[PDB]
Amino acid sequence: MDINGVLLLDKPQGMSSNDALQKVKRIYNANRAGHTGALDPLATGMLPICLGEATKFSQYLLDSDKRYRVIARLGQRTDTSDADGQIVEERPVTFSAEQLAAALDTFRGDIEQIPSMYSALKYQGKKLYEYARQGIEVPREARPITVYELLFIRHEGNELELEIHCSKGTYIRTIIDDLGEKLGCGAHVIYLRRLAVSKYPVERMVTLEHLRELVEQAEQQDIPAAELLDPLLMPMDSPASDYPVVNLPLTSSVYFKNGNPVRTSGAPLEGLVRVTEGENGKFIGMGEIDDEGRVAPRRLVVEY
RNA sequence: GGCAACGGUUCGAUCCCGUUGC
Repeated sequence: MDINGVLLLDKPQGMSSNDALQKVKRIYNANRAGHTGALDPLATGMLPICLGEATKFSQYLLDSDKRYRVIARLGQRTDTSDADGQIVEERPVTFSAEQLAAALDTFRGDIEQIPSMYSALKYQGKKLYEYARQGIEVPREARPITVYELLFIRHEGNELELEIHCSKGTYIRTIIDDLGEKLGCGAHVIYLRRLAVSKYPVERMVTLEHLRELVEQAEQQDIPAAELLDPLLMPMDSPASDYPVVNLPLTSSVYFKNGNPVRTSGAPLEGLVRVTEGENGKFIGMGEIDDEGRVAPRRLVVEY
């Protein structure tokens, strides 16, 4: 009876996303757990953790939009593009308000970006950061990303604060590093927090410290930690909330769960769909409309 | 399940996800 669901963790500053994920996995005594998009050690914010069967649908969040609040230090460029790196260039901040306004605008909409060597992108079976730490640079192609919104928050002294809503795989550190160059003074990230992933309620986000306080409380009150921990989870199908839901009577789901495509009344002409059973509307997995217009099973939840 | 190659994700995921091979 493993736990299935999504925990919206507020990642602690300085901790790697994997380390945060593993601590949560242990707190929930889960058999399987994965996160839906890493945050740098320096960053904090929403790190969705899929537990149990929920990991099967992590791709929908890995590919979703995200929103960040960032503060850049102007006048200094670092090798990592953030405060955890080494300063490689230092120049005077001399741009004008008009120049800043123009530079920021070049990052709005559909743009292209060459990611930092300090990233988890793969190159011949190894992460780019592995080469970076060895003092080895490798060729990287520019990747298309979309900045849905970029809000200028403030420019005070050598600090520039922005809020960015972007598509999956967008490197804020690179937008900032690139911006620093366009501004003629260089820049690096000194503050970064992911405010949200997709449409998840920011109010459901919980800190690692709060999880530990609940574990402590459960012991204090002599009750299963699950009684206090499980209510914090979003449904295991929440990662696929964007897709239409199709319900099948139990007489049809039995074949569906055996790998057979099935016909149903309410079903879209195409695309992926969440599939539920009987009246209780139990989620049994993801399906997909095939040629015959049938709902074919794609990724199902284990039965038992 | 598992193993491997390759790719993903905002950087110290062997660990989560995807493609392919066994």
